[PDB]
Amino acid sequence: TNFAINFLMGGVSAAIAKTAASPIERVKILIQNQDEMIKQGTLDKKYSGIVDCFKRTAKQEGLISFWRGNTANVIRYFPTQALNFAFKDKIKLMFGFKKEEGYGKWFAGNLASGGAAGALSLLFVYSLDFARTRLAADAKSARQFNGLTDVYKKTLKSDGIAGLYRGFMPSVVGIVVYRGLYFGMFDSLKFLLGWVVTTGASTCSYPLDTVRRRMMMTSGQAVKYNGAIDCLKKIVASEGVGSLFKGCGANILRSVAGAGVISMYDQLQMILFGKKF
Ligand SMILES: C=C1[C@@H]2CC[C@H]3[C@]4(C)C[C@H](O[C@@H]5O[C@H](CO)[C@@H](OS(=O)(=O)O)[C@H](OS(=O)(=O)O)[C@H]5OC(=O)CC(C)C)CC(C(=O)O)(C(=O)O)[C@H]4CC[C@]3(C2)[C@H]1O
Repeated sequence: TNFAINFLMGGVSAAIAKTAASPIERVKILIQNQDEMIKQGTLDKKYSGIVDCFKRTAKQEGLISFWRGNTANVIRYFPTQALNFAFKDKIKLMFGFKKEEGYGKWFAGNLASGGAAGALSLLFVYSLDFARTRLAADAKSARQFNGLTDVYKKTLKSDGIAGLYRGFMPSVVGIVVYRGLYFGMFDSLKFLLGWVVTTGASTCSYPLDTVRRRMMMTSGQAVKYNGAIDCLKKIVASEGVGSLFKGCGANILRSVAGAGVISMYDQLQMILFGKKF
């Protein structure tokens, strides 16, 4: 019975952790993909910053709208953990070398394991991230999407199954790069430095995330990029390199907020239950 309750309570912890940081997350998504919104006509004028995004979004839509799409983040836990509880340890020993043998082999092992497991999860999961991004992106001025199922329906009707999986490759590569830089920077520096490593890894692997999400944005529209590389080149050529880093600061804010609320809830969990879930 221990596993069922552990699964449910882990679900609760993750749900609260993500829900608490949901507004700044949606702000991140809005600032990141604003140009696509401008092309689609969803947005009127570009966001001046985080504060401006907060003010405009709150004024036009309201307070609860800051949690738009969060349901996907809440549901996403269950299939993710189910696949990880079943395959992650198996995949780790599949590509894994002992750290005592060598570092060049072990590191590659981590890259392969993380990449394969991440891709395997995204094979079932990516739809929810897509729906999350799209639901966070469409803003009332008449909303583009009515809900989650509406996103699924209309995306399938317009683009098919391909539309649900926009930016899969740069997401996998993004996971690999983020992982490698995380473990590299962390092992090079050897509990505050962990947040520094996370911030660095997220910031350095951020352009791939931007490309991914904007590729998600191109879904359903008449015009789309000819791949992740074409997307990257077009973005850099049209808006500049810095445009690849839109929403990165808000992402960091999301990181510190998430850290805060997960710490607090972990303490409450400590008081109530013997151990954290
Ligand atoms: C291109 C990018 C940027 C860089 C890579 C990813 C993540 C950071 C990649 C990150 O990827 C996580 O990286 C962690 C640190 O190595 C790793 O932890 S560890 O194994 O214990 O070491 C997690 O593996 S897991 O098996 O425990 O669960 C892994 O999550 C997944 O593999 C779940 C997949 C469904 C993604 C997950 C995630 C996160 O912010 O945490 C998430 O899905 O929320 C991504 C956000 C989106 C981007 C941002 C993707 O757009």
